Amino acid sequence: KGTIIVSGGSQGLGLTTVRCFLEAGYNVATFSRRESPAVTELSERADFHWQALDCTDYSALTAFVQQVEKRFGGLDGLVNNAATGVEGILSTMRVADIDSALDINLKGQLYLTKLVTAKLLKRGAGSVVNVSSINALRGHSGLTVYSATKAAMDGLTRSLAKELGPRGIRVNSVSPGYFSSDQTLSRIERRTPLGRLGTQQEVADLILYLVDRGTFVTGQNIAVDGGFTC
Amino acid sequence: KGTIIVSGGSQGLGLTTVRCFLEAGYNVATFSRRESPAVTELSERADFHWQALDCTDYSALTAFVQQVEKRFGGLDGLVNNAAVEGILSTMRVADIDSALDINLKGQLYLTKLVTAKLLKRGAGSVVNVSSINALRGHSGLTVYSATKAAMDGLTRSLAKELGPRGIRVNSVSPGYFSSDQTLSRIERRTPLGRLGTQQEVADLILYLVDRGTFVTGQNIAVDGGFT
Repeated sequence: KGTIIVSGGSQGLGLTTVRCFLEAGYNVATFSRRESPAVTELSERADFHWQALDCTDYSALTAFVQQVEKRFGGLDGLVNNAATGVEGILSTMRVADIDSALDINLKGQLYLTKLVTAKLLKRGAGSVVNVSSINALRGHSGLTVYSATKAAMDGLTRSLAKELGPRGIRVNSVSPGYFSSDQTLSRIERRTPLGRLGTQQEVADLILYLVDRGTFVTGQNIAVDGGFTC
Repeated sequence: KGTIIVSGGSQGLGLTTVRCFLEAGYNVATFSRRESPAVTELSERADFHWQALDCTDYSALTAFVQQVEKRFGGLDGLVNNAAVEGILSTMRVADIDSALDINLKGQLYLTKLVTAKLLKRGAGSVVNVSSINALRGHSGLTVYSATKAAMDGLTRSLAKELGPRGIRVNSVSPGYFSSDQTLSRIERRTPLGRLGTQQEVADLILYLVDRGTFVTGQNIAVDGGFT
């Protein structure tokens, strides 16, 4: 088994992904801007660890990665999940919102990836999963900048897979479609072949597979969107 | 008639693309960080404008797009061109930053400005020049591939957004082409077995701006069948 860092695990899909690595046998570390009732999990559910952190900061991520390595002695993988949304046509789009969007959604992820990748190269095995989006594959009006940042990570996946392959590390993307998280709903159900929203547990399941049993699979971008995109 | 802005077009593919648009009957406005000759073209082949400019400074792109819009009446298309080996574990945090700024935010800035001008006119054509690295995967081209593939996610998206206003948006992904070792592993790996020319890439670009009227949202490789 081993240890997995899941970025942005304090709520929503990240949290469901944390709660699924833990049941599966892995130690999990995670981080967010603010603490939620990860407080419960802090007591220990496969020994889990959580920290305040700002993902745009390199030396903070360095400390965090280091701590996670002291606490559990090892790293086996990374799930890049942390992303902030950006609705709005590019013409209404405030120039400063583009900058935050590149920093939160692309730069942090690349910083973390550089950090964890370093630890993965020591061990000589590991897997990375970048959680992306169907917007990175299809294109939706008003998600312009968000689509750029997601498709960027999907570009990183193919290239980084060629790079870390020879050192026994796999890298893949998971592109979730519409799932429930806390009445055009109808347009969605009708365009989805499976005719309903997905469940976080179904996305997390996909991720789990690609970390824990995806031995000859790398460079892939799999959509878990009830067929929405196909 | 018909004005195109082309990014970084003072040398290489940019510059080839520029001449190809002048020769085709378009007004072409371009920029770069530094001059180089081909200030020859200051006189104007088909009416030309060029200017030194830091593509990451939003004021500077604004002045450029305002001024050019005044010099030509309005804007019909944009060619996003402007453009780094190294493995992630060696890359310095600083090169991560400037690459993201130069190759990506610059491009978004310019896209935002020009797109507003294009909405005014009700028609037009954007072309993001990507790279076969945004499609396939090459080691040591991680951050470059990310920024290239970013501008393909944008294409698909902006196609959906600007489409109902008559602007079409497309990526061209060039493979290996002559640009001013004994790799022929690339000739063996290319069905046509020969590097491409800048003229060939620029030609597809011209087709997408000048006439592909029901083609949008695409990403086309000009790579000799390499991918």
